[PDB]
Amino acid sequence: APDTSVSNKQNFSTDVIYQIFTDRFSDGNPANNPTGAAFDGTCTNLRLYCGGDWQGIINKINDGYLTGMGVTAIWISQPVENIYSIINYSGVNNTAYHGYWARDFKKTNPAYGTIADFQNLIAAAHAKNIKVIIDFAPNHTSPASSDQPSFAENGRLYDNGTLLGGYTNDTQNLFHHNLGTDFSTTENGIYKNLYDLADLNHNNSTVDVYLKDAIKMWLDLGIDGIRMDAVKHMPFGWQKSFMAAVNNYKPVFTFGEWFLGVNEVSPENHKFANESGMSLLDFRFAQKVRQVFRDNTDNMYGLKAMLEGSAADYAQVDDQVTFIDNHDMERFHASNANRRKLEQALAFTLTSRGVPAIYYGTEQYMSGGTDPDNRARIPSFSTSTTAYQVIQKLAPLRKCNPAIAYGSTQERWINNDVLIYERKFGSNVAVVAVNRNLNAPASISGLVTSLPQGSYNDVLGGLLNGNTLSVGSGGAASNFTLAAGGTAVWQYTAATATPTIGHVGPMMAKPGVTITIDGRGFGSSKGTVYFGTTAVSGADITSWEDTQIKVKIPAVAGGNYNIKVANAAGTASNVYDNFEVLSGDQVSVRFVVNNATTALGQNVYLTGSVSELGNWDPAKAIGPMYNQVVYQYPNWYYDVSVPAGKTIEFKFLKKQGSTVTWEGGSNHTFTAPSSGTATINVNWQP
Ligand SMILES: OC[C@H]1O[C@@H](O[C@H]2[C@H](O)[C@@H](O)[C@@H](O[C@H]3[C@H](O)[C@@H](O)[C@@H](O[C@H]4[C@H](O)[C@@H](O)[C@@H](O)O[C@@H]4CO)O[C@@H]3CO)O[C@@H]2CO)[C@H](O)[C@@H](O)[C@@H]1O
Ligand SMILES: OC[C@H]1O[C@H](O[C@H]2[C@H](O)[C@@H](O)[C@@H](O[C@H]3[C@H](O)[C@@H](O)[C@H](O)O[C@@H]3CO)O[C@@H]2CO)[C@H](O)[C@@H](O)[C@@H]1O
Ligand SMILES: OC[C@H]1O[C@H](O[C@H]2[C@H](O)[C@@H](O)[C@@H](O)O[C@@H]2CO)[C@H](O)[C@@H](O)[C@@H]1O
Ligand SMILES: OC[C@H]1O[C@H](O[C@H]2[C@H](O)[C@@H](O)[C@@H](O)O[C@@H]2CO)[C@H](O)[C@@H](O)[C@@H]1O
Ligand SMILES: OC[C@H]1O[C@H](O)[C@H](O)[C@@H](O)[C@@H]1O
Ligand SMILES: [Ca+2]
Ligand SMILES: [Ca+2]
Repeated sequence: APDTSVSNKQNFSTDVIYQIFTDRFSDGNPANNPTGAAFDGTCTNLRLYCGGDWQGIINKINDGYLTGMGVTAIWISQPVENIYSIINYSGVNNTAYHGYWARDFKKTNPAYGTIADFQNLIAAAHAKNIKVIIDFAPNHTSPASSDQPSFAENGRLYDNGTLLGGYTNDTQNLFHHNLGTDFSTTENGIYKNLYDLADLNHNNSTVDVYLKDAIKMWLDLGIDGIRMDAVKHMPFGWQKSFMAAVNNYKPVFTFGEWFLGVNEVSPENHKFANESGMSLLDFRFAQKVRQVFRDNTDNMYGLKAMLEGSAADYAQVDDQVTFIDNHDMERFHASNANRRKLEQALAFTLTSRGVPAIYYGTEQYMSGGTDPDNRARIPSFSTSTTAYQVIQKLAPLRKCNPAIAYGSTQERWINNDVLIYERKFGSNVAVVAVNRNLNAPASISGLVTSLPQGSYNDVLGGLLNGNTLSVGSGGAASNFTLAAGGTAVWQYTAATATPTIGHVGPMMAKPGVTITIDGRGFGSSKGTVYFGTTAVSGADITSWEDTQIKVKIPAVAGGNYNIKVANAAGTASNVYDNFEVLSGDQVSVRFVVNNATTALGQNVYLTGSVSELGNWDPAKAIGPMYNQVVYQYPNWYYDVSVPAGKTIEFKFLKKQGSTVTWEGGSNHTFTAPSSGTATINVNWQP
C-alpha cells in the first residue's frame, strides 16, 4: 500500500487531524445520554454532559462533513470509562464529559458508546479513509481527596469491573501520596498530584502491567494513533517503556501533550520528543503562530526563527503535531477579530511541516475563552464557510504533494508582514505566500524558487486573495503584488528519480518488529535497506513499492542507527537518522543511588552496559536524576526503560556541564525483571 493509505498507522504527515471533543460534536444516540444534574441537552452549561457520542461521529463521517473538508484523521476524547460523579467545585457542578477522569481503562465511557459502537466507529472511519486517534491519560485516574474519602469516587481504579483500589487506604501504593504539584520543577510536576487528580504510581507493577494491557486492548480494537495526556507529568523513562510495549506489539503514531507557553523553548521538551518514542503537540509552533497571526506580538522574522530552530531541535520535526488552538487555549478566533487572521493561520499550518491538527469548530469561527468556554457545542455543520473551503483546498495537498508532507522548509521572501516559504521533497515543490498585513499590499520582486518554468494557479483559487505566479528560468518569479491579507499556494509535483526517504516509523523498537519507511523513488522492485552499515534485503523486506517499504528490524546490537535505502539498481537514498534499536522488550526500573553528594549545578547521572543506558558514554547517560520527592538528597533516583531479563552492569556519574566524575570501585550489577517493575538501590562508591 502507498504511504498515503489509511492503513499507514506509523505516518500521519500526509494527513490532517480533526480534534473532536466527543461530547460537544454530535449526539447521534440520545439513549446513552447522561441524566439529571449531569446533563444539559441545550449545552448551555459547558461543564455538564451535552450528549455528543460516537454514533454522532459516525454520522458526520457518513454524511460527508469531514470528508468534504479534506479531513483524513480524527482525534477523539479518551474512550475509557470515567467516573460518574458530579463534582461540585465552588458551588458549580462538573462532570467527566471531557473523558479525562478514568476509572477503568478497559471499558468504554457509556455516554460515548459501547465497545460495539467503538468498533462501528473504527469501521466507519476506515471505510472513508479516516484514521482514528484516541486520547489516553495514564497519568491519573480522577479527582480524589486524602482528607475527604467521600469526595468524588476517591479516584478508584477498576480493572474491567474489578476494583483495584482507591486513593484512600492505598496500601498497595497504586497512587502517589506526595501531595500536589506547584509546577516548580519537572520532578515536582511528575511525582505529585496534578491538581486534585489521583496520581498513578507507575513504579507499582500492578499499575505498570495494567496500563500496558489496557493500551493493548485499544490497539486490538484497531486504533491508528494515540494522543498521550500530560506527558510532562509522568516519568520519562516509564513512558519510553510504555512506547516500547506499544511498538513491540502493534506500533501506532503517538504524540503527547507537553504544554509550552508564549516564548517558551524547552530543551527537555526537545529531548523527550527525540528519545521517548513518541512525538509531541507542537506548542512552540502554535504559540508563535498565535503571536504572529492573532496577537501581533511578533513578526514574520519570529515565525522564520521558529521554523528554522524547530527543524534543528527536533530530530523528527515532521512528527510534531501542529495547531493554532485546542481545548486548553482560548479559541484562536476572537469574536471581534478579522476572520482572515484565522484563515491565514489555518493555511500556514496546513502547508507547514509536521502533522496538522484542527480543533473542532475552528472552521465555523467558534470563539471562546479558557476552559470550558472553548469547548462549546459546534454551532453548525455548514460547508459554506471560507475557513471550511480553505481546509478543503489545502488538506488534500498533504496527500498529493509529498513536499508538504515531508519537505524541507526554506524562506524565499520575507519582511515584517510577509513570508514566502518553500517546501521541497525530491522533484516536488510547494511555495506559500502569506501577507498578514490586512491593510497593506506588498511588492514581491526578486522571488526565486525551485519551481519549474511555467505559470501557476493559486491552489486557494484566490479565496484568500491569492494570485497567479509566473516563473521564468532559474525559478525566478515575475514581479507581482501580494494583496493585503493575501495568501496563495503554488505547487509542482513530479516523479523522483532517486530514492528519497521522507519518513520512518516507529523510530524505536526491538529487532523483528516491522517499521515503515515512506517517501518517493524507491522503485517497484525490492532494493536494500540499511541500519547503520548492516544491509537488509530479501524476505525481511515484507513489502516494497515506490512510496512505501515494510521491513523487519535486523538482529543488531541495541543502539542508534541511521536508516538508508537503495533501489534495485543500487542507488542510495538520503539518510534518516536517530533510529533506536532496542536491546529487547522493555521494563521500567527505578535506580536509586545513596549518599552521592554534589555541588550546586552538578547532578548525578546513570550509565551502563546496554544502549538503554548509553553504553558507558557519559554523553548518553541517563538523567539528571531526581532528589526531592520520592527520595531526598544526597539520595538520587530515576525511572529508566531497560531490556527485560538482562543482566546489566552500571555506575553513576556526577556531571557539571559535560565534565564528568565517575563513581569509583567496580561496576554495580543487577538483572532486570522479565515483566513489571523493580527498584535497584545501591550506594555511591567513592
Ligand atoms: O481536572 C483537571 C482538569 O483536567 C483537564 O484534563 C486534561 C487536559 O485535557 C490535558 O490537556 C492536560 O492539561 C493540563 C496540562 O497537561 C498540564 O501540564 C497543565 O498545563 C499548564 C502547564 O503545566 C504550565 O507550565 C503552564 O503552561 O500552564 C498550563 C495550563 O494549561 O494543566 C493543563 C490543564 O489541566 O491535562 C489535564 C488533566 O488531565 C480537563 O480538561 C479540565 O476540565 C479539568 O479541570
Ligand atoms: O569506557 C568503558 C568502561 O566504562 C567504565 O569505566 C570507567 C570506570 O568505572 C571509572 O572508574 C573510570 O576509570 C578510570 C580510573 O578510575 C583511572 O584510575 C584511570 O586512570 O582511568 C580510568 C578511565 O580511563 O572511567 C572509566 C571510563 O573511562 C565501566 O566501569 C567499564 O566497565 C567500561 O568498560
Ligand atoms: O532575490 C534573492 C533573494 O530573495 C529574497 O530577498 C528579498 C527579501 O526577503 C525582501 O525583504 C526584499 O528585500 O527583497 C529581496 C529580493 O530582492 C530572499 O529573502 C533572499 O534570501 C534571496 O537572496
Ligand atoms: O534538586 C535539584 C538540584 O539538585 C542538586 O542540588 C543540591 C546541591 O548540589 C547540594 O550541594 C545541596 O545544596 O543540595 C541540593 C539539592 O537540594 C543539583 O546540584 C542542582 O543543580 C539541582 O537543581
Ligand atoms: O497569555 C495567555 C494566552 O493568551 C492568548 O490566548 C494568546 O493567544 C496565547 O498565545 C497565550 O498563551
Ligand atoms: Ca448521546
Ligand atoms: Ca504523575
